[PDB]
Amino acid sequence: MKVGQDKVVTIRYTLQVEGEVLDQGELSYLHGHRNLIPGLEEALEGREEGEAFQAHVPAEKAYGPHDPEGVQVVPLSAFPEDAEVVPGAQFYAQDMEGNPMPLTVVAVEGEEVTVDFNHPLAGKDLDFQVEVVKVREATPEELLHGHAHP
Ligand SMILES: C=CC[C@@H]1/C=C(\C)C[C@H](C)C[C@H](OC)[C@H]2O[C@@](O)(C(=O)C(=O)N3CCCC[C@H]3C(=O)O[C@H](/C(C)=C/[C@@H]3CC[C@@H](O)[C@H](OC)C3)[C@H](C)[C@@H](O)CC1=O)[C@H](C)C[C@@H]2OC
Ligand SMILES: [Cl-]
Ligand SMILES: [Mg+2]
Ligand SMILES: [Mg+2]
Ligand SMILES: [Mg+2]
Repeated sequence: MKVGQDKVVTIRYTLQVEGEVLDQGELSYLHGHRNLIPGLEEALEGREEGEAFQAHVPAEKAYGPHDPEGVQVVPLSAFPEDAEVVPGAQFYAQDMEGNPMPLTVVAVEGEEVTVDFNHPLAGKDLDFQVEVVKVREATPEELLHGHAHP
């Protein structure tokens, strides 16, 4: 069975960015419902069960470009009372509506912390080694819920 719309697809993958392995695992996902980054989904379309391949996904088809508006300066007093506020530290946060807006610390100067609200992989090209392990039809329950089930 080939990867396509409304198939549940099981893949084994390794993610590398700029020569460094960032993640590895196995995933089952519902194909064609914006559940995967667009570029990888495009690369998987039409693949047969058992196929293995490499996929270089440009930032634009992955987590998008780095938005300069995402880099902001916030007061140090906004951070958890006894947290370590240093470059690379991550904190969850939300916007003025309530949508998830996690951040990464870029730099600290006195009581001012420069943070980045961009996705950590924004602007990065992603390299995947991928194996298609299984392809099956989605169940009605999966189609109604919009994602794969165990
Ligand atoms: C609770 C339910 C949520 C569910 C949560 C998890 C299973 C927990 C687990 C830690 C998530 C991922 O672990 C599998 C982990 O995988 C990465 O490490 C990774 O290697 C990656 O990039 N992958 C995974 C392998 C397929 C390609 C890509 C992906 O497409 O992943 C998909 C993805 C993020 C798609 C977004 C969806 C929103 C779109 O807007 C965006 O479009 C840009 C693309 C994953 C599979 C989602 O469908 C499933 C979820 O997120 C990300 C670097 C970080 C990501 O952690 C956050
Ligand atoms: Cl899914
Ligand atoms: Mg069909
Ligand atoms: Mg097989
Ligand atoms: Mg100032």
